[PDB]
Amino acid sequence: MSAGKTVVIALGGNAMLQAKEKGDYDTQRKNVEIAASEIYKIHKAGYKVVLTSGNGPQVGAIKLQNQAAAGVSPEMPLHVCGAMSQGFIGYMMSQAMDNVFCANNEPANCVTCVTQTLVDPKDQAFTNPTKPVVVPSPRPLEIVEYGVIKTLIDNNVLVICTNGGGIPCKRENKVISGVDAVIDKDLATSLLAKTLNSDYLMILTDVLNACINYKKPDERKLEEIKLSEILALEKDGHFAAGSMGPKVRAAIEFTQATGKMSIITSLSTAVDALNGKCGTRIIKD
Amino acid sequence: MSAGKTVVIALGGNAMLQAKEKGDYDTQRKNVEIAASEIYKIHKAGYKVVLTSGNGPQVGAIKLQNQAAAGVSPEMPLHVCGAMSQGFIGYMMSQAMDNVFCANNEPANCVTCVTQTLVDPKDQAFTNPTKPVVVPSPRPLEIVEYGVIKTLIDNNVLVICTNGGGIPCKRENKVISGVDAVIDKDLATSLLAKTLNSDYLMILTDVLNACINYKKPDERKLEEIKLSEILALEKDGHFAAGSMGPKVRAAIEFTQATGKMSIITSLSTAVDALNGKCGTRIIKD
Ligand SMILES: Nc1ncnc2c1ncn2[C@@H]1O[C@H](COP(=O)(O)OP(=O)(O)NP(=O)(O)O)[C@@H](O)[C@H]1O
Ligand SMILES: Nc1ncnc2c1ncn2[C@@H]1O[C@H](COP(=O)(O)OP(=O)(O)NP(=O)(O)O)[C@@H](O)[C@H]1O
Repeated sequence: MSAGKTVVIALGGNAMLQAKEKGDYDTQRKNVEIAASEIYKIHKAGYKVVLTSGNGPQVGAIKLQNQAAAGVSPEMPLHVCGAMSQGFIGYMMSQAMDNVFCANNEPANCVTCVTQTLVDPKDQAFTNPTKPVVVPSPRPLEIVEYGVIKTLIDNNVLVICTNGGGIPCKRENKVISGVDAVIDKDLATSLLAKTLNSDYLMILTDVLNACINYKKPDERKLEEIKLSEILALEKDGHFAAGSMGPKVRAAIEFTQATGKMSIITSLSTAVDALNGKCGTRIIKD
Repeated sequence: MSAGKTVVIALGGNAMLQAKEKGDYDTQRKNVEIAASEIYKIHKAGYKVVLTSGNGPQVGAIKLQNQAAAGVSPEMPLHVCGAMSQGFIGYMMSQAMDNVFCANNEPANCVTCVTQTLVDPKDQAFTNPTKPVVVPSPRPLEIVEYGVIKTLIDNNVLVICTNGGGIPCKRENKVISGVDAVIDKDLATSLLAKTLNSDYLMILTDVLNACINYKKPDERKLEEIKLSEILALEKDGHFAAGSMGPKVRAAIEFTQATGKMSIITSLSTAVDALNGKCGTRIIKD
């Protein structure tokens, strides 16, 4: 209801695929349902929820489909593939969230918004690509649908958006047009959440704590931790540029900007980390 | 713009494709641009708008790729293809819409919602496919996201949804799951329009008017017609079940339920029909 604080939640790969699980519909559905049970608890606890996710495996599969049917069907550019993946992913999360609602005798009240994320065309990353092949991962500037998203949470709708970090776009002399690229879903969710001026940013992943000296002897799992300690641990290089790196960067940005707690944890214990009982919680300088 | 009347607008195939055009992204993009101009005028005129469309060619192209690559990537079902066509199409309309707002120096305020539509899973169509090769077309019973759509127009947001008629679904024992149909985009929009209790239902196509004796020596283009008169015209069988039939069905039902007017016109004379100056306009007795 209306009284509730807002928490912005970024699901990871494990909301749809477990390690070595294959990309079929029913397998992914089962994962989302499970994933939706954890989320419902957060909404039941009285929190206002905005859901986000990644789309890597899903958009890759679509792009896999568009390339291998090229002779029988026109081949869509990456950014459009991104788009079909939002309908796909959105659909699933929409459906599952409604089903967990009804299961609890609460009338369904959530939706999925196609989302476009503007990026700077003059981004360095256009000129030094990454993961497949070869493709930019530019910083998110703006969530184009931000305004409607705020309207929806101001009305206590459970909003699902930015799945995959948003459809990458640019605006040049008043024209938005899609670009061929990908955006880190976590940076994108930091972006939304600070604009929303949210009360929390949660990044949900498969590990229950960020660590330093990760997979190593003197390993240490981060718990509740101050902004300055994590800023220092980051330049120390503890976080991997392809996994944990963006997340911490995501959490650090949002906490720096709003003073509000950001959280990294297992999808399986989301509510506990909110209640203070575990997970890496970055708090305020 | 909290003062404007509401018009539910159902776009047709030509929002994205002209006679014998190729299902590629740029060919459909620029078609959508053209529709977006027409729509903007309506919005500029002061009306609240809900935007709908069909998806046949697009879901078809998607359903096509999923089989052409069923040996590289896993093959998705019909309703998930639907959810993919929705992301993609909604993407195009979203971006085009936003671009035309910017071109008029007006701040963007538009959204595409992923949409589900409940149907009875033992509808007669699951016993005799019969929609254009002939396929099913079950009767739409519920737009799941109705509540959020309602909310979104109450806030004067320009809402795009039920693209392609909505992802076909059904709800057994508190569980919504996807069926493998396609819904008539016009019936579905009639449902929404009358649930929203809109001031207008408008179905935009590639002909200026519904006719009787179509393409036949004594062809009468219908203009402004009371509901009783068009009921009796329909029963006689002037409206081919492939094309105009369900459009008139949709108009009739909407007007029978609300007493407000429905419309069938060409996409580019939409504002004129609203100004009473043309097009088939069905009204109450
Ligand atoms: N310093 C670290 N602490 C904890 N885990 C780490 C660290 N560095 C790398 N990792 C790994 O990062 C993994 C989680 O990130 P990741 O593989 O990207 O999953 P995800 O982000 O939830 N999915 P997705 O959003 O689809 O990319 C963990 O399983 C760890 O294996
Ligand atoms: N009695 C009739 N009067 C006028 N047009 C008719 C009639 N009967 C059939 N038609 C045709 O129906 C066509 C419109 O419907 P249709 O061909 O299905 O396109 P659409 O419904 O606008 N697209 P979509 O949203 O993808 O289903 C017109 O172009 C007419 O050629």
